[PDB]
Amino acid sequence: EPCHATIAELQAGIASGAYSREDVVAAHLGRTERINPVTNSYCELRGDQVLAEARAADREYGRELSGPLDGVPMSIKDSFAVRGLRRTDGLPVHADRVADEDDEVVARLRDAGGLVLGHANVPDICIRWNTISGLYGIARNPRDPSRTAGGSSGGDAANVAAGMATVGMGQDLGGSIRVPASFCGVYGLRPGAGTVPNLSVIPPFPASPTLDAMGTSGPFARSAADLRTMFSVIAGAHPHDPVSVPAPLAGTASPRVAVLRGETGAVLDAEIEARLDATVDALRRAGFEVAEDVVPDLRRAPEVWAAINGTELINIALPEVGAEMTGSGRQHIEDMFGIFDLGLDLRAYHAVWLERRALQDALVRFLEDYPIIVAPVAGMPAPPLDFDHLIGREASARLFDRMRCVPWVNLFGLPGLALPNGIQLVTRRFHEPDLLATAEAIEPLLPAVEVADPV
Amino acid sequence: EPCHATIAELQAGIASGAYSREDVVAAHLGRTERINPVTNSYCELRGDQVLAEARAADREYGRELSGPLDGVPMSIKDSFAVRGLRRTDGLPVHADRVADEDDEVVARLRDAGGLVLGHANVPDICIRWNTISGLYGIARNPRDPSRTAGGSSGGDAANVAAGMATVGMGQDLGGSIRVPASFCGVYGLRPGAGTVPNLSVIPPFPASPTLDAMGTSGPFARSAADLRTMFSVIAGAHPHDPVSVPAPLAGTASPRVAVLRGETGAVLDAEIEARLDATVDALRRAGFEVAEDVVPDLRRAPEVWAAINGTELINIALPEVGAEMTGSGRQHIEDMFGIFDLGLDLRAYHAVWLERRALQDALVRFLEDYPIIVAPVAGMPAPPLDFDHLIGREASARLFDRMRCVPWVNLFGLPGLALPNGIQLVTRRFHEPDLLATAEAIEPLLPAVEVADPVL
Amino acid sequence: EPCHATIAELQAGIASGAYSREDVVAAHLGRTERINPVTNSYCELRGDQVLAEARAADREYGRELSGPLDGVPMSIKDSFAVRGLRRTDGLPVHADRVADEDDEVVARLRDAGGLVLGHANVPDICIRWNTISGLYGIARNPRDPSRTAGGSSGGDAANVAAGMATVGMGQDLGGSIRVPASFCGVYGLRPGAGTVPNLSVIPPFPASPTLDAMGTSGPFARSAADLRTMFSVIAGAHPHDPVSVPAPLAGTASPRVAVLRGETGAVLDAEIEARLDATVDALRRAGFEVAEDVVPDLRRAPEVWAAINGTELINIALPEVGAEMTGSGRQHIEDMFGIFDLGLDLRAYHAVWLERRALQDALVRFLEDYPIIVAPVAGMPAPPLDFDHLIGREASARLFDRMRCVPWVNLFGLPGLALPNGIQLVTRRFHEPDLLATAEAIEPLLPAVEVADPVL
Amino acid sequence: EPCHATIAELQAGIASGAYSREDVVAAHLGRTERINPVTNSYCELRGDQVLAEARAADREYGRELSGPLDGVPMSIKDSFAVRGLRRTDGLPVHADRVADEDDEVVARLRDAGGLVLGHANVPDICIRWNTISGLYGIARNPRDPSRTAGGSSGGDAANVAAGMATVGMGQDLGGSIRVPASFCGVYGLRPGAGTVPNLSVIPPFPASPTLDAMGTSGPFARSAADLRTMFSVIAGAHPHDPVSVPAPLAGTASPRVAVLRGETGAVLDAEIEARLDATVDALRRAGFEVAEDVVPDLRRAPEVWAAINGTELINIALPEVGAEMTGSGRQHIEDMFGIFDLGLDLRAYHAVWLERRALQDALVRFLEDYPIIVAPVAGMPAPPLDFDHLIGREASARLFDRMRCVPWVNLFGLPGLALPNGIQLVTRRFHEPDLLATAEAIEPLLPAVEVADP
Repeated sequence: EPCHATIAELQAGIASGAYSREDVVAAHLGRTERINPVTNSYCELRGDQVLAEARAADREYGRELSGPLDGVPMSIKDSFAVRGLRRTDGLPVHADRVADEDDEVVARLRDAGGLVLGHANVPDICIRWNTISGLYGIARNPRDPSRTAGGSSGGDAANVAAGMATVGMGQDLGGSIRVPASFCGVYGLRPGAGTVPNLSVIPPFPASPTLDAMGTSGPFARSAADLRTMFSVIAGAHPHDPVSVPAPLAGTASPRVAVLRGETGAVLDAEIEARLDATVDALRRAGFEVAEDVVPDLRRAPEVWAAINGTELINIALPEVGAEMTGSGRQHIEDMFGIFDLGLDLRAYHAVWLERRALQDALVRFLEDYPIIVAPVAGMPAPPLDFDHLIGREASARLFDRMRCVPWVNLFGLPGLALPNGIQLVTRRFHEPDLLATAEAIEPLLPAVEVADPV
Repeated sequence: EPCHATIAELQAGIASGAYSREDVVAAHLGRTERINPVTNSYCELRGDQVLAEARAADREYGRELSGPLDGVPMSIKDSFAVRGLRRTDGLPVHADRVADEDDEVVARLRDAGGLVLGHANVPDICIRWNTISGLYGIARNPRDPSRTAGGSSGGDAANVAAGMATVGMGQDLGGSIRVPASFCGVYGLRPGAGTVPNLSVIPPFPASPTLDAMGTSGPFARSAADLRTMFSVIAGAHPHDPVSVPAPLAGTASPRVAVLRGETGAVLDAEIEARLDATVDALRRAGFEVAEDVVPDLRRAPEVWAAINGTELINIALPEVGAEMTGSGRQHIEDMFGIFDLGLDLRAYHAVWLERRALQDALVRFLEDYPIIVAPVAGMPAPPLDFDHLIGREASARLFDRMRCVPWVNLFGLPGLALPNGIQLVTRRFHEPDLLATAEAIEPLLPAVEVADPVL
Repeated sequence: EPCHATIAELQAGIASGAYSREDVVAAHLGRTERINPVTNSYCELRGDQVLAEARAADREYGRELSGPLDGVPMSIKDSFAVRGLRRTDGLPVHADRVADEDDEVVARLRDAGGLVLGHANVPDICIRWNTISGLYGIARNPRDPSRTAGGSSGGDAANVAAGMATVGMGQDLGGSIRVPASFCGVYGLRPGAGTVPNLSVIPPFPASPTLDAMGTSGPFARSAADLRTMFSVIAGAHPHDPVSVPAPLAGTASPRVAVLRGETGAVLDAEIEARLDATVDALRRAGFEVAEDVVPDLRRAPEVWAAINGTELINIALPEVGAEMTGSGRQHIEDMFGIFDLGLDLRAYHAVWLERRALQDALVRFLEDYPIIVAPVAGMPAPPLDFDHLIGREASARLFDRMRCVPWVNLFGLPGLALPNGIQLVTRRFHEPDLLATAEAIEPLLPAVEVADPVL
Repeated sequence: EPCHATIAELQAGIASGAYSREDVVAAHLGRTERINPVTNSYCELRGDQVLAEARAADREYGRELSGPLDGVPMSIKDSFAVRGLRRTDGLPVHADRVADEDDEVVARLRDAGGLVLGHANVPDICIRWNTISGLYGIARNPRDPSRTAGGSSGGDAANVAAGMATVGMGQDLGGSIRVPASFCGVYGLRPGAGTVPNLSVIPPFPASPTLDAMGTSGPFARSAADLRTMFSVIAGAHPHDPVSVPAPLAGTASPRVAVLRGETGAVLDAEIEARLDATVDALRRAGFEVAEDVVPDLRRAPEVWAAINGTELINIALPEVGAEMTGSGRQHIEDMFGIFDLGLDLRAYHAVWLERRALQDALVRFLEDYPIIVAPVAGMPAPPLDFDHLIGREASARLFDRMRCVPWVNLFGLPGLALPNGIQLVTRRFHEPDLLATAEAIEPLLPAVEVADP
């Protein structure tokens, strides 16, 4: 069916009169009546409204294809404002926070053919690795509903995984896109800093300089060419976003490759060690000069990130948001990031911030000779829903130890492409195409993605 | 005469055979010997070295030109590592700290035929608007040695203004290129963020997010054309500079201009206001749309720049190298930046950065309608030498208010081109070109730039 | 030379037999001949007559001097009736309006031996800070004819500064003595209310209750003693002036000085503030106690003055004399005073007068603590001749802000002595003697007054 | 008999052991108990407080005299502030407005040994020629209580006339101390502009320029001698009053006198004109050059005064305090001052102010040739209490014209000494000593002042 079809695929059907947009959405909406009570991936769905857009587009254009995403149903995170939906951020206090405007990224997609089905579920403050929300509920991995969907953007990945949407939209401050990706088996792109505009009406978090360097907005999809498509739509610099850069995207024709096992001090299972090792061969098969043992030690990088973020979460964020937050996540943050809390003294914040530049200054010189880095995302296969429910410290720390390959990409404002095998690809800033290109080469060689069935 | 000549006039006569690179280098080294006793603008001079470089390159390329800056003597701030020149930072402790390698920028310039005449004087921590070092002393204005040369890059500007260098190189965290240039009556360009890379062998400052966001390296010149030649060379991106962005330099067709006066809360001298009016008129005659009373309220902007930088300086930097710096310099920082000092509580430092973004958002939106802002730099002619000497907090606030059109360009990582009249054109990032274009267009209509000899 | 001499030196010369009174007059008229073509500071000259008068005196009194002001050539503002000289008010309409009788102040000065060289150029309604008349044209600063001579009494100031008169006489409703003196680099004393009588035969004003409060007549000079001598003659009360009070003049012992900077909202240039700092330091050296950050908040006082004067100019005066005044002058009033125009509703105007008494009752209380206020007159050195030429409302507002230290002295009926540096001393009513003494003390320690020749 | 005693008489008795300050105060206080129900002159009293003060002085100095006002009971108008005594202004709204401080005048008086017996009733904004307040009600003449004790400072006149106070203080914007004085048959001095400071803790009227120009504070007494004593204490400049001028008070050797009958356009009864004539003859008997038909035409003067004051009252004042005022007094102002109201055009208000200067310039010149002016105050003996009660415009115009002799003195900021006869002596500013001296010379010749007992 369409729900299991690529963007171009479902587009060709519309073209050939096979299926109308009205069909494509409605089919998706019906599947969502069936599957979503299980996954809990969508929180607010605009079925009546979206169907109107399906009809009208079907009317005016018909077999005509409007934009690259004409007739493409999409899953939009709660964090990206959509008109007629709510920027709840998972909090009961913000239930009637109706959105009057669409963030530029959203507007960008709808301009190319939106068919935005509904708002995907997120954690309480979008700062968790499990999509557990006080308001909506708990996202359940369609693969194994006992397991976790993902961190922040998990709802989106659930909607893409469970065929309830062709593509989805997420953000990656702290692996908040690449992690949920690996867990749902979907494709996930965190764009680099400067490629995608972030212009939020009602915004999650403030516009700290940390999310300006470490946080980005990215797509979810079940094909590499789906990903490339959604990227090309949202990509582009906007004057109103100062973090947006008027810089052309780039690509190296001869990308030498490198693998990062333990340079971030992570504790990875032989499951994902094998998946990584698998991905490596595919590359060299596709004429990629992959190398090992050549990556400089970035053991501190996750920690630097942990400290910067953690410090602000505890000292600045929580003393307001802890009131309406889930005590699950409150205690998660306290337990997880409480170690690296640099305290209220700024001399320490400055200190850790300067080490970042130390590491980074090194990383950028490396990527000149090793532009692409294959590496483990989760370091853990999809954990249970209870993985972080009121777990103790040491326990909280041990998780961080495993998920230690996720954050370094955020810290250094690097583009991180998550393959469905739960391995990622990371490159130089503005070289985001290089990842999409190389991920098109491993798409054939590696296992193909299939829609999930909570049947 | 070489010392009074543009980069073009030099390259012409080198090719015509009427002068040589050696003759140029020697002419300058002569004048340096006369004027530099007064100005104290040059701290270290690699005479013999550069002289032989000209004879070498005189021999190799002869009447042909190596590239853009062939036969162009240059003044380079002490903050830029040049091979064999000390990186003093103004401090006597670093008097025998020599630089093994050229800085990226220095290489680029030298590669284009640039002959480094010598190092230029700087303030003690490169954090002052008056170039007074405990190692090399005070640098004086060639135009009036009674007045200040400016800070921090006040040596280079004085050098350029006094025909001791055709061009110069500086940095601009505060008004650290534009102010000296304005005071010394020369051109100066603060690039925006990303356009010019900083790869320092021995760093002037920590790679703070402050420096990343608010600090750039730029040229000094006597001609708008010579500015661009220098911006041309130094511009470009290096992968090893993370801040350096690989974006094409941009230009706008018939850009609108917005006159800014008090929208930052600045106290302007009538003269500097008169020059603003004169520049607005020349723009209008040069066929620009210039509007007044359009700029939003950016009065917190200079303030937020003072809080970020002031908190850091007082609490972080000064406790470190505070004992090795001039007492005048230490007190300045304490006097001026004391009121803005947010304290050690991180929660307040975070807040002001958030206020930056509120302001930045506003301005970036406005700059789409009015892409270029014409603004005063210092709002006062070069003050006397004692202008920042143990003045006290109250007086320090008053000076701050006079310099409130300088800090906002840095806070929003924007390019600023300082005309020799002390008037600045400011535009959006990566649009550095259309400041060079506007400054060239207005150049014939505004007063001319001439070299100054204090001794004669 | 007589033209550079003080009263004492002139009088001494006359007594010693070094020179005659006719010698002194003739010299001045000689200089006038050369310089007045440039300055345009004397509108009508009584040269033949004055020489007869000085000849006569030489006959009667010879080497014996029978006046404090005997042998002293004097410039007089057109606003003051001199017999046989026209009371034009700068207007062409009143060009043939001749005076039968001398005003009280004129008579007093003449009876003290003073010799009137001639009348001095004035603005059109005597209501401008630039001396531009439709009848007589513009008066230019002798020190730089590219610059304005000053407001209302710019002629008199210009004459005294160029040695075309030893002494001059003017009036001050705005800054109309102090502004000219500061601009022209001479001494000027605005007497407080009641000390000097106003008996005008052909009045330039209508004896508004405002002129009664805020307008006084006073001397120009090149020395503090010369200011003293002049004040001594004109001072004293007349029955026929109701605003005149029969009160003794007074002088406190070891008076205290408070420094006024931005307490009125003035936008001060860096040189004026520097000069302020100089006058403070001179005072402190001469044993005066000077305090800073002590003056109450008088920011509304300039604006209350503007409202009262502006409401009346625009709604009462300008309608009667609108077509006869220059357009430049008319538009200056409309542009600047248009902001503070309260319209014709009496209820508004009444209130603004009550706001005065509120501010006044604070100042009078503070003056008991700190009797003398040192403050800038104008925030700027003499502006260009075009400073008020059709500048528009926005620029006129900016200018008003620069001159916010001049109008408050008038609003409160207070004496103000303008030093040649453009720094003023202000005191309590009837304490003019304290100003004269304080000025004399700092006179040696501040730059000296010299006469000026634009021609040579 | 202290209640009928001059400052010097009771200064003798204290110092003779004849009485004590306490006796005098208690005496005055006692008499007050009886007479005050008739007069309704005193609104607030401070008997415990003042007696305490008298005792203290008795114990301190005893037969020694502290100051020129030691042992003198005094009535202070509500407009002036006494500590603890309330500043009602006749308005009930301010019935619980208590003063933490005394006004400088009161301070000076008290510091001279004076004993403030209490505050005196006043009209609703001190802007009426009959002393009727919303709080304390109507005030009645001690001589004939069918007739008013007019003016703003009507109580203080009553109190001094009635024996309930040796001395009193009032304020004169219109004839507001001279009129009472004349109606209640006692001396009343209106100082000229600059002589006596007006420093008010809670102000009666705005600090308007018109108050500065035409408003002064002055004493009531039954002796020309006690007037001088008073004025000598309250007189003198204060830095905190910008209107007070540090000018020495002046006197003339031989002053010429000019009689002002109808030059202000006044309508004068035969009684008042004969008193003028009597005063004129007394002056001549005292050796004064007195001249007639000399005074210039000051018929616009009373008119200009009403224009300025009136235009303000209606447009500025009344709208502010309208509802809290007695509808009698509200209407009085509208009735009388309505004709003179120039409206809200400043150009008109500006015009009459210029006119004042012209007139003023003329009078100041005249006052050189003829320093003193002898004139009527009211030109009507003490009217019935109903004179200003809803009488309407046309009738109010008639009243105005009778009093046309009183307001001009204020317009030109001139001193006016009202003799007990209802005749006044006006002179130049700062020449208040000349008035006091002429008064003292005429006192023997003209009729004597006796204390009234309703």
